[PDB]
Amino acid sequence: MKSKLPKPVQDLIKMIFDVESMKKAMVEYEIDLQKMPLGKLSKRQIQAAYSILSEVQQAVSQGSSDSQILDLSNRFYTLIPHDFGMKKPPLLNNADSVQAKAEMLDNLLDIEVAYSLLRGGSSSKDPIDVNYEKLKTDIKVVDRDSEEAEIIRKYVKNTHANAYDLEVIDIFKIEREGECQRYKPFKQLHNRRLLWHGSRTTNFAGILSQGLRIAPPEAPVTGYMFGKGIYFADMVSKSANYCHTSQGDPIGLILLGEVALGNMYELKHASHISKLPKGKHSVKGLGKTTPDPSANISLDGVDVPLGTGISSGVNDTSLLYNEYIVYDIAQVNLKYLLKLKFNFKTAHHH
Ligand SMILES: C[C@@H](NC(=O)CCc1nc(=O)c2ccccc2[nH]1)c1ccc(-n2ccnc2)cc1
Repeated sequence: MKSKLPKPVQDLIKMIFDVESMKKAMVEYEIDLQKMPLGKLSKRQIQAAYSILSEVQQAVSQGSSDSQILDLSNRFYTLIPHDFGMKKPPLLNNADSVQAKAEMLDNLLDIEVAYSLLRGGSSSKDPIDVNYEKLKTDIKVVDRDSEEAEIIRKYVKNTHANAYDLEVIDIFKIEREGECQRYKPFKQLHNRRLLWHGSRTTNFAGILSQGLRIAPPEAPVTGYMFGKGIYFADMVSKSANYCHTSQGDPIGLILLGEVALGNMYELKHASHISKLPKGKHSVKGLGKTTPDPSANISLDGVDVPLGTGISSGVNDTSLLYNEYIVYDIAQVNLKYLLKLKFNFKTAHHH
């Protein structure tokens, strides 16, 4: 039986469950696919590797010796086998190294979730329908001529301004099973905004299945600029840089989420939050650029900051764009999924 899902929904299913994309992501990370094939990735393995990174982070902090640190570095590579060819395995002895390996584990985790989902279960059904249902998400195509489509394109167009233009191909209205009920206690909080979240295409089967998640306790808290939360932006330029597109594959996926921010703890610099101050429900990283606040609109009771980029007054800040971080997964209600085309082209700075 052939699926009766619209072709954009079917094409999305194939895109996010694509096994060759999962293998390609691991090769770019230089993981040894012979010692550690796709099907041997596990949650405990990845958690064990995070803990080693936390131990490395504390070895630098406590002035550990070279032998101490090298043995930890080798434990990581025994757990997650890499193939560096001629090259020596990089030593995990600095905050930069552990931050790169932390980000790789973040992405390897969503690949494990996707591949497990794809191989779990059972026929007579179209496999595209079978795998749609595994996502436990209602996925609808938004009409290109609707007003919500026009607002979403305006949000993309206004908040983008580095060597590429963005083209919205498809807009999906999404509803993760159970997420609305989980979000309800926070629908009452004030300061709810519609924000961007970009990620690699290999993460979206996990994102739809399990929602946006917080890094686990084993992960190094110094791996995350503002601590272990869920990160959003108010400008598509910031989020789109996480889509991991290229000349060979110029199509990415990006989310629009309703985020209940409440009272924002405003920071200009990194802070490894493990608990918010009393009275604060979120963090706002202040950027030098902000969408023009006189152009805000309200789409279904949620503020949508689609103003064109203007300068904020903020000085001595390390961020070009605003960032919003919440530390409770229930503060997020995913609303739209966009398939974006990256049209790469240079243009000099005026
Ligand atoms: C640090 C944080 N990094 C990201 O979420 C990367 C994508 C991203 N997209 C944006 O649009 C964005 C907009 C603005 C700022 C940052 C932004 N980062 C994080 C959160 C959770 C985990 N984690 C690990 C295991 N389980 C969950 C990993 C990383």
